[PDB]
Amino acid sequence: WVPPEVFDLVAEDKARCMSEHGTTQAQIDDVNKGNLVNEPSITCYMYCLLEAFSLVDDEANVDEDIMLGLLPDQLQERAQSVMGKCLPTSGSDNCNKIYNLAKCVQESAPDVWFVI
Ligand SMILES: CCCCNS(=O)(=O)c1ccccc1
Ligand code: NA
Repeated sequence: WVPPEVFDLVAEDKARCMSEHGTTQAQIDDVNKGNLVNEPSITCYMYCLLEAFSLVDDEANVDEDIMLGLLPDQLQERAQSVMGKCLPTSGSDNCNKIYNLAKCVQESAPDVWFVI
């Protein structure tokens, strides 16, 4: 659902976050297919990108309002519902916190969790 202009807003942060964490595009594609394991190279990537867009703070607490605001009108009710179930985050560290949220959201609504 991401609009095509988001993709250059994000390009520099994407390149940075992939390089910092050893993330591959293949791993990003996998998350988008609904497959996600608790591997730091992908989970720290997701944390990295959320932070980049100011959607999480230094302990992976989620700014849900800022998050919903980046979603299409048609997705927001469902997204707000799932965030109701899946927040607040919890986990062993910032990456694991986002792993657990990604899993939660994917289990429960699997049109909401896209990873750029
Ligand atoms: C739902 C977020 C999961 C990780 N997504 S994202 O950060 O790549 C992103 C997606 C859409 C808008 C902004 C950031
Ligand atoms: Na890894």
